[PDB]
Amino acid sequence: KVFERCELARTLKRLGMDGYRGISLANWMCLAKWESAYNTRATNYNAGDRSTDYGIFQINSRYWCNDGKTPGAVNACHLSCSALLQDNIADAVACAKRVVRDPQGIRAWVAWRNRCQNRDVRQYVQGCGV
Repeated sequence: KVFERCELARTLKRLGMDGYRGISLANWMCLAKWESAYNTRATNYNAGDRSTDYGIFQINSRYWCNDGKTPGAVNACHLSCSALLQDNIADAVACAKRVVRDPQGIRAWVAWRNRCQNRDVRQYVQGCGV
């Protein structure tokens, strides 16, 4: 599923993402936009370390989910990576929450640092009613 902007903003809000661990909804929207263009089916194989990034937040299989094919990987969200490819983003959100509970917080995603950190992200939630 490819979400439309405000649809996703409200979906994330209903799931408890607004201000989760101090992260605003606009920050989450900026992350999803640059990671997958709001596409729950997005996937990216990293030939270098044999890991794969899954879903709307492009969560990596080396540390966060299990796909059974990443060498020496762990599964911190304790989810099959398949759960990160569903149209319903509840599981993906639970995992994204797990990621940010760690030291780096939202900075875990290099994309957020590259295109969301110290940026004006107002536009992501404007007019969405969140």
